[PDB]
Amino acid sequence: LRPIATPYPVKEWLQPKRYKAHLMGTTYVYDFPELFRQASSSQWKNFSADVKLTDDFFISNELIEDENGELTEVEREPGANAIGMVAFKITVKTPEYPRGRQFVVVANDITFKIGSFGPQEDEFFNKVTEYARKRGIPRIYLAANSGARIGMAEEIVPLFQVAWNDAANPDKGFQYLYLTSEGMETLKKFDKENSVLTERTVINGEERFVIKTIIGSEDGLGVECLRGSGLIAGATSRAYHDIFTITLVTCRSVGIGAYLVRLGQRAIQVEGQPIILTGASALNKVLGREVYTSNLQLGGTQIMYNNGVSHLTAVDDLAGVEKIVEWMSYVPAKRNMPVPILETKDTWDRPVDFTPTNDETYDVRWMIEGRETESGFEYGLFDKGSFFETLSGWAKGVVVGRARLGGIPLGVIGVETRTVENLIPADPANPNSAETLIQQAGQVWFPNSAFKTAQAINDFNNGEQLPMMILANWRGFSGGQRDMFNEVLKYGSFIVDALVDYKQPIIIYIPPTGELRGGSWVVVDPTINADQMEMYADVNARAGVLEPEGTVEIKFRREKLLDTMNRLDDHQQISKQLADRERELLPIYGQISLQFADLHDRSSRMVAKGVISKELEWTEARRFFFWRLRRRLNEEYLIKRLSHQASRLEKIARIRSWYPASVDHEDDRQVATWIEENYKTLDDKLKGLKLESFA
Amino acid sequence: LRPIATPYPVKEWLQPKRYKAHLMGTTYVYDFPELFRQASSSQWKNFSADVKLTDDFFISNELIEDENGELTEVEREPGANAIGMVAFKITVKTPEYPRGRQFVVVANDITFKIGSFGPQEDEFFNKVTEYARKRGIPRIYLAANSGARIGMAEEIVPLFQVAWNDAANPDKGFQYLYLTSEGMETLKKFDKENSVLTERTVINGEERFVIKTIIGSEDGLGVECLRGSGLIAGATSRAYHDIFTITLVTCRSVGIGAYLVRLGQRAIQVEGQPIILTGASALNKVLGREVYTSNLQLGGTQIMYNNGVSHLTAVDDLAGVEKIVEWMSYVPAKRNMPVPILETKDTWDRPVDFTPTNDETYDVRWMIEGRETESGFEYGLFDKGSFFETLSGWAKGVVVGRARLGGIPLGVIGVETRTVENLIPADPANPNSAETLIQQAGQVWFPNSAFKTAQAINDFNNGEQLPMMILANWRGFSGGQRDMFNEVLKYGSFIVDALVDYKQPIIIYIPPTGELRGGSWVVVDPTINADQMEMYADVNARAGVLEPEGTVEIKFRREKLLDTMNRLDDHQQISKQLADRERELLPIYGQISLQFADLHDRSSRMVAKGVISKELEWTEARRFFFWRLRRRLNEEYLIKRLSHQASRLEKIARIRSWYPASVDHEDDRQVATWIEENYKTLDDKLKGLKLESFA
Ligand SMILES: Cc1cc2c(cc1C)C(=O)CC1(CCN(C(=O)c3cc(C)c4[nH]ncc4c3)CC1)O2
Ligand SMILES: Cc1cc2c(cc1C)C(=O)CC1(CCN(C(=O)c3cc(C)c4[nH]ncc4c3)CC1)O2
Repeated sequence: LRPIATPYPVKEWLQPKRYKAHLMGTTYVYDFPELFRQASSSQWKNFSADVKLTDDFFISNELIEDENGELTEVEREPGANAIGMVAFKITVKTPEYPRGRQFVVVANDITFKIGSFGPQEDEFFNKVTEYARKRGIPRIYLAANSGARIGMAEEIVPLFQVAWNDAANPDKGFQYLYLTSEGMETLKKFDKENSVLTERTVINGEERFVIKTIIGSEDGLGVECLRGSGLIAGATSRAYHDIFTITLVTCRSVGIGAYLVRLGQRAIQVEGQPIILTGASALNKVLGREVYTSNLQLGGTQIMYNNGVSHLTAVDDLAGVEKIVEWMSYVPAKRNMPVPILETKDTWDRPVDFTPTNDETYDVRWMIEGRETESGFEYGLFDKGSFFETLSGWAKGVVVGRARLGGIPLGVIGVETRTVENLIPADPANPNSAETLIQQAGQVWFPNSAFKTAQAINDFNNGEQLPMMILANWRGFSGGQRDMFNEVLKYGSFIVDALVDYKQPIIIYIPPTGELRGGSWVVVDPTINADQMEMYADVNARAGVLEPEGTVEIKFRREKLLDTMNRLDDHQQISKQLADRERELLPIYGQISLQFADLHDRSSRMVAKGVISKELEWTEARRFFFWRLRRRLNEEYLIKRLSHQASRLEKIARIRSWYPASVDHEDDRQVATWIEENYKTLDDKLKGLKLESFA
Repeated sequence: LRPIATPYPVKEWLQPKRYKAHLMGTTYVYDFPELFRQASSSQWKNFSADVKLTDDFFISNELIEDENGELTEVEREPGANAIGMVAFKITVKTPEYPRGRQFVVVANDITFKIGSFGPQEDEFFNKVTEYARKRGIPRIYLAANSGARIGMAEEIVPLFQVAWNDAANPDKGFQYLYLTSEGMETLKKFDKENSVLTERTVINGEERFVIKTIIGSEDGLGVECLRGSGLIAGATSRAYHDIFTITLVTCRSVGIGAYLVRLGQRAIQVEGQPIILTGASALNKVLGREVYTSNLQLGGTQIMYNNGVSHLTAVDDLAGVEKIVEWMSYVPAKRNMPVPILETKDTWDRPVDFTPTNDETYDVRWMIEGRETESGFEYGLFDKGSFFETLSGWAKGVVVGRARLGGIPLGVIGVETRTVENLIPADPANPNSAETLIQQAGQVWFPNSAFKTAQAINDFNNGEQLPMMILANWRGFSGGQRDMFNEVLKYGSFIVDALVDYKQPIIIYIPPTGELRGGSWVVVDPTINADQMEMYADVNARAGVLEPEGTVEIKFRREKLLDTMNRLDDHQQISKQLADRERELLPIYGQISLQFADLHDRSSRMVAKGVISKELEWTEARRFFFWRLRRRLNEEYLIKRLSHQASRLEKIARIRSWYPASVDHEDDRQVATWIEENYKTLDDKLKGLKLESFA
């Protein structure tokens, strides 16, 4: 016992495994429920400082398999785990769910065989994933592992013999490995006969049992671990389309561990904890040079956070757990439950303060969440303090995160207007490799930012089941050689596919000073998903096939400009006199044609042509969007009830035929108010529509 | 008329539009059905030279919209198209479908407003896509376009006035653009009042109508084309998951045109025909330097074929059409129809000739399709001449294509064992940029080859609805810094997702001399999709978590080697004598431990542990796989009929309970033979199982 004379018992001595976990730079697996209790308690503190919490606000029950392999809740002492994978079912009262929300936490035990995945760990991880999927509840994975378990048949190590070419000179080589009748009997004695595949041979009267295959008696040596790895890789792929999945890399995450991080998609990496496939020393053996110094060069946050594998980084385990809890606050309690409303001090009924200017550089985050100025706080479109940015280390030209609009959670995509620089590190494996600095112009979709956009759309849709707003402000895709070679078309197409799959309301809004051109409009048009998408443009937004310079270059050429010079009152001395005035007003007539082109690019044309639902004023956008979204969520709820009993067009027309004659279908507030006052009446209607018998 | 005195009429004079198409380096849209007739006729020639074809083997009917906008078949003269998009419904008798197969061909008319997409072209393209989707038939798109249609309100060009700051000095600027009562009357006269949005103002007694927005009277100027672009982008996204889609880039393909190529996924690019987003000259204006010389630098085959956007290249239009027809020969006639069997001279009942050797370099294509040697043809696993390689210009470390196994079509994925070099071109936009040569070791998955693998899996599954074989031979994923930074985890995870979605039988086979290790096994394990996947390993294959060098480094260290030195019969003079023999046999004891490790890595262990279905011998693999696949396709057909009337496990157990008691469930040939002799009897059974009434 070390140390002696502590006020309370030494937890690292009561359970030496806790001390082993700490030596390896991570939290002991049985101490993670306490971190979730601390993080959940903090959630309440930042929400309402005055609320009084008792320990019954948080329940954590360990999950273990019974005799029939069925998961059951247990209360036992830490360190009693017979396998290297542990799970907990957590029931927490949170600001969004004051009566309680549940989730499962699965975690490797880094103290159990270096957190390696053997067949029993794979089977348990899969059972826990299926448990969460069946219930529709989130699955949190805490990664601290060494990949698939490796081993040899240890019982064959002291028994095997080698059939030397020349018994006197071992350096001359050998023909095969074999067992004697003695070794074969040792195996028969311990019932390990099936540990080897032998072919009986007689050499100089002596009977040699040639080793054809080593199988081993212990399960968890090779390919059986690899099979279990594929099982959990497939299970995690499926879990991502079904429930909310998130991973915290709390110590190293190796091989299958690294794949699980990516397959669950949502990943928080603790600083200094690597996500790797093969370790640096093994890579050095294969390369035949000391190419890499550490595993952090291969899978540290400067790799994984910068390339988007890690959505966030955390300074320590508790910071990571806090980020999970915060991410979950935007997510429904379980699959197909409504998005969790959380009204705060910042109410819907207010104008939007921060306004972007054409002559001044702005951070898109100010438009989203507002900004602190010397004269006070300028409110953004969304609730003050509600913006939770993710994938912040990668493709910084697009800004993605979760926010709240009068308490309604949603995914947000914004465009960074400032030039973005990213540094490609020098490849240690190549001597002719130096670090590259890539500059990417603002408001242009590049391969990485097009990929980030599609990824964001998919992550809001799957598991999170959130509505979304895209503050659409792109000039187009980068059509240059390097970006075309780097497959910008592939990544741009992923955006389209992501939108086609979207199951919650989407609002596309070209903001003030914003633009949507040829290539960028295509990929975000509401006809891609008419059931879910709506487009709006600010009164101060622009949209056209080309920018005005482009339209002029193609459709307002020299001849047209010269015919227009016949607005200005003005053979050899005349030809030089015409060319004198023609060179004089060409700069101003260029501005005239540019302005003529720009007059087609307005929200009024967009309205007249029926390509946008409405033109809006930025200051009034929060009030407008709050009721449009609230009304859309209410109607979406009614369409789904109708479905559990026809095209969408027929469904919504039937629901709207139930609205009183006096209700204006175009008034969002009135429609939302009527539905919410009549949910139980509409239920009676839906239940009566059970006069359903159709062949 | 030029030229005069030709034996037959001058088609380019009868229809001047045909001549315009030729001047632009492409086939005239109304001449493409003739190319399909030529290509289909050639298909018959290469199949059975002796078959006599009459013109009724091929029917092509143009599709146009009626008064109600419904598509109808017409017989009219070329060039009568009132829109820049044309379509044909083709009915062809082919070797796979001698009674006929149908498909739709949609094409831009490059002679109609430079093949630009206006709202009517977008609407027609969408209607044709829906037409094909409803019928389940393939949609071929022939790309020859200029992107979305651009324009200005031409009626406002001769009427608009400018409100100068100083009428005497135009160079001093202007305040706005306006109309006079005269211009407003001209608009009222031609019923173009709504062409402008004006605000009435009185300046020095004169009434000026300030132009607030130009709308135009002509539809197809701006954002309405962009809306139509999004519509067809979404429609093509959907078509890809539903029907067989393919594109031939026959002239330039711009903007929405470029996106349509990628969204239909399967793309054949004619040499010298660019796939671009923005043209070189427009990019030069934005960059303020003459950075690019041609559109081919941006989207030629050296960009698109090399990055995998173009699956194939073609020398001309007919070569492209031939490749479409050849690709289609592996594809069902329509959605959910069985895969088209096409038995040729190369029958199932033969051994596999070409065998890979560990000591000799081989081309994986020899294992697939066989090879010509001086002593005759060495047959591969698949039918002679049946390998149709796709995505051949990109990520050459993986070999993908379609093949036939005793006539059964399937997708094939193989591993290139030779080192692959790809040249990244120097970026013209950056002066500090030089061409890079990337070398990638064989049997290692890199980001591009992991992406190609996932893409191949998806393309065989969607539209093609093919079974698949993966000749799995990977050491793992590249875990190095550059490949980890370049997101190898993301691309590796796409493989898992692709397999989870697979709806036809899959065979994973580790071939002779082949290997599957830690990272590579995970991503291809049959537990990822148990309903469709099966794994097999050759008697001469290897599989383990690590390569033997790795297992030894972790589980057969110095101490274990020294304890093993007690197999060799041999204080200050003794310590130097022990270290003398210890340095002597360390190289051979290293080989002993490597061999001990390798003995665990065999197909016999894989069988004993239940991770593979069977161990096979390469020479007998064609006979084995033909019947396993044929039997799997028959059982898959029965499970589907049961579904249209329970888990898969319950379904297959019910179907197998119908087999006579004497049928061995494990005998593929016997099971396949029994099903095919009894299809109509099994139908009677399925129809009698209509005593189905369940709440
Ligand atoms: C800064 C940046 C912006 C870009 C691009 C890349 C970068 C690096 C792209 O590749 C796309 C683009 C290209 C210019 N865009 C046009 O509409 C356009 C078109 C024509 C015909 C033009 N003639 N003259 C000017 C002009 C402008 C907007 C879209 O914007
Ligand atoms: C040529 C190439 C091959 C590679 C890699 C990259 C390249 C470039 C990878 O990143 C993955 C790898 C890494 C070596 N592999 C092992 O199993 C492995 C493991 C340990 C612990 C080892 N100690 N000593 C040797 C050894 C070998 C196979 C998989 O194979």
